[PDB]
Amino acid sequence: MQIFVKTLTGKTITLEVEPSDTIENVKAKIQDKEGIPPDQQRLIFAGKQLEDGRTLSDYNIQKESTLHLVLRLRGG
Repeated sequence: MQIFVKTLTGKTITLEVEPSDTIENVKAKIQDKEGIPPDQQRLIFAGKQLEDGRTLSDYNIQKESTLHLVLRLRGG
């Protein structure tokens, strides 16, 4: 399935994934494309901060969903 990731600079990252992929699978795929390490990524679906070992299915994430990408800071 195709999902859509929106970054703070407004970049649209388009990812083929499958619903049983993890949010750490997501973080690795985006690094492959944009050079961002998973450690600095925080990922938000519908106001909710997403946790790494959980699956896209478990969050109710399916095709054509908008997900949002945040950079974690130094102090936080």
